[PDB]
Parts: sequence; C-alpha cells; structure tokens
Amino acid sequence: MSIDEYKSQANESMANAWRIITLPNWTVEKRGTVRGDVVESRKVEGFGKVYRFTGVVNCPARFLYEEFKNNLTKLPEWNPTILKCEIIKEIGDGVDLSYQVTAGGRGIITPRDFVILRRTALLSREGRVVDDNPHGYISSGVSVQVPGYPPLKEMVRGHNKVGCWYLQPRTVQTPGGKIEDQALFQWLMCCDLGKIPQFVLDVAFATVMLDYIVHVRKFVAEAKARAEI
Repeated sequence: MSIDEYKSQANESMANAWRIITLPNWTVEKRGTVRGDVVESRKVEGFGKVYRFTGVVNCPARFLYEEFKNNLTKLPEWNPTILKCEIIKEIGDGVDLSYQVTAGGRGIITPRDFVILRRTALLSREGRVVDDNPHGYISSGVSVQVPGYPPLKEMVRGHNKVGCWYLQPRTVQTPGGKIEDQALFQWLMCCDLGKIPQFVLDVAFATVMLDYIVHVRKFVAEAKARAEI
C-alpha cells in the first residue's frame, strides 16, 4: 500500500471508531469490580457486534494518551496480556503501523498476533481533529496487511475490524477536598474471530476487557507512587 492508502484507511478507521464509541443505546455484558466499570455491546451495521469498556482511571487523560502514543513498544513491560509490540513504520499525522502479539484469555480467545494501522489524535466534541484544548484523546486501530508480516503457521492472525482507546479528561474533588485530574477511559473492540456461538464470544471478550483494566490501574498507581503524576 501507498502512504495515501494507509493514511486514508487510518482516517476512515478513526472516524468510524469515534462515531461508534459515541453511539447511544448499548447493552450491558458484564460489570467489573470497580464502581462504574462496564463492558457493553451493540450491533453496528457493517461491523457486527462491537464491545465497549468504560470506567474511570485515576490519572490525567493526557498522561495515558502520551503513554499509548509514544510508548506502545513498552506496553509488554506493564501489561502481561501484551507479549510483544513493535513499530513497523510511522507515516505521519500520528499514523503508524505496528506488530502486536497478545496472550490468550477461559480458552476461547487464544494467543493472536496483529498488524495494526493506528491514528492517535486530539478530538473536538464533534470528532474533528484539533491541535490543543481537546474534548477527547483517541488512538484508533484497524488490522491491515503489511508485506513482510505474513500470518505465522504457529499463531492465529487476529483481525481488528474497528477499535480505539478514547480518553476524556475529568477533574474531580477527592473525599479529602483535593482537586485532581482523572480520565474517563473507553475502549472499543470489534474482532472477526470460527463457528463459536456469540454468547460464548460475549463472555470471553468482556472478561479480556475487564482483565486488561486491572493492569492499566496498576500502571497508574505505580506512576502516582513515583510522583510522575
């Protein structure tokens, strides 16, 4: 693919993720331990069943955005569900190609690898790209083919149809009266996985998404402890 085909597909994917993740009327799949954590699903025409995690993380949304944007290769260090992450190429406008290997879930979601086209951007409330004072920070992802990264015989090549991390900044008052920045964290995931029935898939997807947030929160709490935030 040309730079332009990839940049096009990254833009289209980012607009699709933003449109989806802010659609109304979702169904609850699974609640987490932490108050407000939820995995929801919806039918989306041309995607099928999409899943969305929502919950609050105790850090500035910019901090996490910058970690995801600038330190994607370090995700394995703090997230055990991510085995490997490598930047293939960075093609401008916060667009890049990456190779990622994920761990298995309950034995439904097995280890998989992915070739991911991402755009990371700051968005207005209307989903336009801004340079500053964002309404939200987004990192969108879609699977693509990159010559040199064929499917391996020893691992299932996953296909991410649409997905994103979407962070919205929040400033709250603590119980002690401190004012501190927090982030609403949303994650949209839509895969083609077989003939495994949908009800089996729904439990396995929601469980993966709830396991992942544990490691984000641990990463945050370690950052807080070390006065990085």
